[PDB]
Amino acid sequence: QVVNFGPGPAKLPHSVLLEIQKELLDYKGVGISVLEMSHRSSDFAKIINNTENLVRELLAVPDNYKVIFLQGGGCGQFSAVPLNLIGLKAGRCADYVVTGAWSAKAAEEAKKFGTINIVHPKLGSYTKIPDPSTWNLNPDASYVYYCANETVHGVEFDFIPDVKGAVLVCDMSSNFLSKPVDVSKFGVIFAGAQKNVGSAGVTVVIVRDDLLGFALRECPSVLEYKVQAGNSSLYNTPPCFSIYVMGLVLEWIKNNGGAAAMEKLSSIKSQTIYEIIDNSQGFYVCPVEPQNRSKMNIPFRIGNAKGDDALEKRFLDKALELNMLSLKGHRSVGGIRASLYNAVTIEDVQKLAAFMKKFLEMHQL
Amino acid sequence: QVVNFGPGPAKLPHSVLLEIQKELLDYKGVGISVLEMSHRSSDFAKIINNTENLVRELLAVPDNYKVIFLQGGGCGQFSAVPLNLIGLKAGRCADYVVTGAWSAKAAEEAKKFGTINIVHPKLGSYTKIPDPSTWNLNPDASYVYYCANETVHGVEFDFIPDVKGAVLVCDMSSNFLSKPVDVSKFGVIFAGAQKNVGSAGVTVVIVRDDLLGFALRECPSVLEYKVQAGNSSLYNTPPCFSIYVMGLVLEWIKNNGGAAAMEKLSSIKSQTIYEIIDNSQGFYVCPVEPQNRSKMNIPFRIGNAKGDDALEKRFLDKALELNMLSLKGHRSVGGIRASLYNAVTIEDVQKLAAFMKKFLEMHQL
Repeated sequence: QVVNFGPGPAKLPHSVLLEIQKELLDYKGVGISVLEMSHRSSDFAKIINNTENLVRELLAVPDNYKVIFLQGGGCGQFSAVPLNLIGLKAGRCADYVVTGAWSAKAAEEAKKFGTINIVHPKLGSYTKIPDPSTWNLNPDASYVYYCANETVHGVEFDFIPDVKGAVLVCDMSSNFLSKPVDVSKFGVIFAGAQKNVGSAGVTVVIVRDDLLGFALRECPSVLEYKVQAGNSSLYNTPPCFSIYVMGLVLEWIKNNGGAAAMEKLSSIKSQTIYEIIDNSQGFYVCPVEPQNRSKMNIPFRIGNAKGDDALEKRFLDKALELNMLSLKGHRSVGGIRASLYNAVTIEDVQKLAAFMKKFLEMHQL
Repeated sequence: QVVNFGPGPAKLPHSVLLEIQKELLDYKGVGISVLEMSHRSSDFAKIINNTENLVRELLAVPDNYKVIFLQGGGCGQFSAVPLNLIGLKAGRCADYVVTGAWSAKAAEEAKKFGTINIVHPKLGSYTKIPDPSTWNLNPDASYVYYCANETVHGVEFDFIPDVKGAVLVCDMSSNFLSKPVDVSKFGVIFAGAQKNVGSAGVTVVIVRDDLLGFALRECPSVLEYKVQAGNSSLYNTPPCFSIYVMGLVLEWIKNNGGAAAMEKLSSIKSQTIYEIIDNSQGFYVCPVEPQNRSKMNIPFRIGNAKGDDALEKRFLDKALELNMLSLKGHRSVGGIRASLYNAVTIEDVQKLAAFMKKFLEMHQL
């Protein structure tokens, strides 16, 4: 019955958790657990190769791109991206687009490795994507960074920005494989697996193969793109079980229609919630401009623009009573947040939709 | 019927794999998998705190020591230790003890962050520990680094070396919680979970609380001891499932007598194999001096000291027919290597003992 609206780590498909359970003591007959499996064995080589192929297949990754699986999460890439790329041009400058909490954290972290310049004026509220025409781009910048989907504020790019030919780095942790992606436009894409593509413990990084070999001296070898691509992500012991779980979710996505189907399913899901908000007559307020609304994370308030705390606690308390978990908004924003990642089914959103309507039908004045 | 002598990732207790399997879909009745569990939930807080408590209990870690769980494996700490500690003193020097392959790698990685002086002359063969009284120690070095147990060459410290008051850092990946440890004599202890206390994906680090706040600017935030100790290993998403698995293994060690019992069980196991080698009349050759022989990894050759390729293939071939996995020595050394970590039972070792005895009785000249 439990409906898991978790923001990350999130819900995994039930069929995947069933297979992990039944294979847990004897993976496909070899007689051991994946938790016991050597990363140098023929069996795990087949696991990590199939996981990489699915990333290339589902996203249509061109052959001039490496696909490596690192540790440290997305916040690790907040340091791995500058350590690997900020020396690409001698100036060691990088231009950053800050559309929410995770772009801000990444921009601040990069200040530890070079001079970071935010290309747009500071926004009073994380409610819109600054028009790319307003971007003040440095022609000598080593790269340009932006976050595809801001998990805390629900601001998402439905376009790949024009960065005047500079190398493009994109944080796609919260919408990875929720839609097709023109990988050819990017220099580095990274995404933590714990939102749309697996369990916590592994990060997928897609790097253009000529962007290796610019890493700083202080870059840890386990986080250097050049080192890990040359060892097929096996420079040291990889998160074997996380990569095994990730490949199963990737297989689940492929059986369900790939990135194209995920885009359609995430449209039906997000539209179901935005439809309640847009016709709520101010009872639900979503502050994001409609043309930048995320299809993965829908944060909103109850009552008014700043939110009525008394009504929102009653919403969450009744929501928890119905076994709908992790609907509380992020600590820094409060309010409500619904995360509708790939594993969240339509029936799961249909339960949330029915509850929001009955709650609105009981408290609108 | 599989006997798993893996070097890391290694064997987990059958009891632990059963509980992980039973609760994989509905952990302790909360309705979700740990793979789906949020790191901000009350449920995960119980897990990671109990995991931290068990490390403190089983090792008797003093209160002035932080216990943190990081990503990146042991090779991750090969960079995190210099980044966090090489700047204790302004010289940015560090003394390293190279007793095998893993201390050799850590010494080379540290050269990326400072001037590294290896305290002793090159050994020519990794068969002994250089005498600590002959160690050329730098009084202005920031710390002294050594690997307690060399997994590839089978050289293990049965003592804590006197570094004349320097901050002592130790790589205990391959013998962590195989014996009691006087933590007070160390500044930093770290260990990858996959060898003796769990599954790959998480690394435990024990740091004295006065050694924080010396990290270099280039240290990634997810690898900075101060940042991660201040957030109780929750600066970003931790390897939740790997920390969950480790807590069950630690609970298993506690139920089986703690570190004190692990030490004596490790003696029974290693003595069973080392005596077979010592009475083999040269049919089995272990080149490590007996006073430095590892109790965790026993590498040896068959036929003669340099190795009989024909006999070693049949040994590994017949061992595979009998479902004894991962007995092949490391790629860099060849020969045979038997890993006898905590979950490897005396019953497991007796199968290796009987087979080694029968192979000697059938090919000794």
